[PDB]
Amino acid sequence: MTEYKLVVVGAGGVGKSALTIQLIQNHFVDEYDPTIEDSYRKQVVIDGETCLLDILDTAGQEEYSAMRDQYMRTGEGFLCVFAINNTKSFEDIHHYREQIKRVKDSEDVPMVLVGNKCDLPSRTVDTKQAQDLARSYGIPFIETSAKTRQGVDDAFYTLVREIRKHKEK
Ligand SMILES: Nc1nc2c(ncn2[C@@H]2O[C@H](COP(=O)(O)OP(=O)(O)O)[C@@H](O)[C@H]2O)c(=O)[nH]1
Ligand SMILES: CN(C)CCCN1c2ccccc2Sc2ccccc21
Repeated sequence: MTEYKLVVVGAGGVGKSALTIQLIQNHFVDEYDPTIEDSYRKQVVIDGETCLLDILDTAGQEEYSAMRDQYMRTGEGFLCVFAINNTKSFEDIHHYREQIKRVKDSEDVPMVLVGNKCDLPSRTVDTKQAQDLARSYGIPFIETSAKTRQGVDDAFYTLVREIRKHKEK
């Protein structure tokens, strides 16, 4: 069994802690503290390969920038989640990609763009806008919802393959 370290990044409220729990507990949580950081391990067999997923739900700001950059260097796959009804989070995805790339000092980093809250209206971020950004980074983009669980599993599954491609490259 191969172990995969994945970190979900985004703004406070995009639903990172919801997506992570949806894969672990298999149930949506309407109320959960965003500041509480917790990493979960899940044994899944994708593509015939049994892999243990180590997903960490970060809060945002760390006490020490040292450990902050550290948790960004140990991660092999990073899930970029934003809210389609919150352009503020989508625009922050720009600095998120930039930062992590500088932390690991690389050009090619296994990442996936995820647009959560697709079930909710007031869609400020259009699909094309996100796809355009993803296209620039050279990574896949998937619209999801932690409520109805649409594309949530697929997003994680895709990230795993993204990591693999970088490993066999
Ligand atoms: N309606 C809706 N709310 C969501 C969704 N995902 C997360 N939320 C809500 O976003 C708020 C914060 O969730 P939280 O677990 O803190 O996620 P995070 O802090 O963004 O990582 C809570 O009200 C969650 O129920 C979603 O997909 N749909
Ligand atoms: C403590 N270990 C059993 C889990 C560590 C998980 N971890 C994390 C997970 C995936 C990529 C990077 C990181 S760095 C980090 C930071 C805080 C807590 C746990 C971790």
